[PDB]
Amino acid sequence: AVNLCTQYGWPNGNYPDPYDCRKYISCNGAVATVMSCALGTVFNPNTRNCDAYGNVPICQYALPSPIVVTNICNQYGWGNGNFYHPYNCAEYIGCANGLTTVNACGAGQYYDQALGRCALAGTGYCRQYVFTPPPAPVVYPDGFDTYCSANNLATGIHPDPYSCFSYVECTFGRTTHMPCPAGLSFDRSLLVCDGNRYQNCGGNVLV
Repeated sequence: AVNLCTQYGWPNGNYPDPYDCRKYISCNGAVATVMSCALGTVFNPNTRNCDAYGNVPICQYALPSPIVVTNICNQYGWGNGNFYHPYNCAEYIGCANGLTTVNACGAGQYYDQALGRCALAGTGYCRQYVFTPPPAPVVYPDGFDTYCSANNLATGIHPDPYSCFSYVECTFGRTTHMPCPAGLSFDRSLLVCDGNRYQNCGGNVLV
């Protein structure tokens, strides 16, 4: 347990505990220590920190097995496809028109979110937990409503330069912005919310 940080080739920081979402793995000095969130809070996979219960509905903290992602596709509105499991590198999630399937990789395999499939241990893996969260809350400057017009942006979808969890929409010069579904982040190349926080939120820089 104490060696998970180096096992996966992880930077120091906070990572999910796959058994108890009231706890988390603190990688500090390349050593893993399981830590407890203060009562009233649970580990938010998207902030990499403890957070109020209501911000993490997939953590049913009073339950035996408090991690409950078996309705996550409906809970957060995830589109069709495969996604990382927010608490467990060795599992993944399939969404089919709102229906969730919780899947497991084969023995000794780990889910690779970039490839969308499982593989045996490598040298630097479980990368889907390696990312820089945006601020919470994301503070927008007064006047951000000018963004589309000031940048002469075409009608449609654009990155949100304040948060990798969000995107901008431009409509006849009018600006709106919208967070991706919780756990998803904005792919600036394909202009869609997806499961690749590592690629969209600076994890490649951290490693």
